This record gives sequence, C-alpha cells and structure tokens, in this order.
Amino acid sequence: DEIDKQNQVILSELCKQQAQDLIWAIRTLRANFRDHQLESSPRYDKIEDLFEPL
Amino acid sequence: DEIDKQNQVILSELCKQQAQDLIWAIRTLRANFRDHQLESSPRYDKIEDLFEPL
Repeated sequence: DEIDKQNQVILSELCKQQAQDLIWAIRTLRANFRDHQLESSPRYDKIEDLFEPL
Repeated sequence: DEIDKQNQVILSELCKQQAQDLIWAIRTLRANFRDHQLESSPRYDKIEDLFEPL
C-alpha cells in the first residue's frame, strides 16, 4: 500500500548496513585462502571450484 | 581488610574468563603469521625477534 513511499523506506534500510575495513578484509581473505580447504564429501560436491578463481 | 576471604573473590574473577576455540586460534595464528610483518622503524626495534621462534 502506498508503493511510491517505499523507495525511501527501502533506501533507508540499505543505507544502514555497516562499513567494512578493506585492508583487514583483503589481508584476511588472502591469508586464510592460501591453504585451507573444503573436504571432499558429496555435500561439497562442486563447491571448491567456485572458489578457485577467487 | 579480611584478607583470607579474598582467595575466593580472586578465584571467582579468574573463573569468569572466556573460553577460547583452540582450532580457530591456531589456524588463525598460523595463517596470519606466515607472511605479515612489522615495520623496521625505531619503535619496533628488537620486537620482531620475539616473534621469530613462535
């Protein structure tokens, strides 16, 4: 109801989300992605190849 | 004042410290200590050699 007033409300919820330190984030990703691995069961059947280009 | 009753009070404060997941802790230490380094300024003199055996 009153759809046009929802652009502002959805905007107000998108603007609340927290900041991310990009230097901690990339140094953490780089360090923890160097070795650590997902295990070769059937649950993880194709997942490890989404994370190989990254 | 009333010193002997302080054994229990100091004991009650030591027993409140939080638990530490040892698998997250060691995998984090190992990963983030593989490359990352301290500066070679004058403040950080002789510090980096405390962290070489570790």
